[PDB]
Amino acid sequence: MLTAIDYLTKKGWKISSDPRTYDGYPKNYGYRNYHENGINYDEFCGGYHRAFDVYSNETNDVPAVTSGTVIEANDYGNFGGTFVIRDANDNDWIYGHLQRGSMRFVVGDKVNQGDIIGLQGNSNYYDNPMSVHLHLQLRPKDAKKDEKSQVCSGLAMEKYDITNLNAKQ
Ligand SMILES: [Zn+2]
Repeated sequence: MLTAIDYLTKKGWKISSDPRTYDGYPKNYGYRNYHENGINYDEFCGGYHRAFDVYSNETNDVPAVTSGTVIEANDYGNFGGTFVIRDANDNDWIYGHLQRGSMRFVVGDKVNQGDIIGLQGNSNYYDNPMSVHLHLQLRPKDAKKDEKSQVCSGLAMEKYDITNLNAKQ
């Protein structure tokens, strides 16, 4: 089985936040409660971070980890510069904190796995201090449309096979 994480670490990306390391795992998935220096980073999600933060020193091109359709390409989304791909399973890959104005696609575009979709960055809603990284989250198909479920819902990416989600578009 190949995960989006396996895909990224083979290309030299490294993991800054890994829900398999949070206390209680596999229980209480994504419970992170990351706060420092007066910023509570998981405040909006009641401390939950159902997602992987990864980063690269080598380059800043962010590759699409699966193929699919662009459904959100927002410079000022909830994760700063927010880019979302819906894959063949109709789950939504959230790419967050991209350099605003770096997105290479618009809503409706088709994307092949590995296509460069934007640049790694540190943009966020309130424009607070943040380290340059990619936030990658797999929002499920059955995510409620209410805002907290569009931002905080998340599948366990480490259990999600992408071996067959790379079809040519
Ligand atoms: Zn994150």
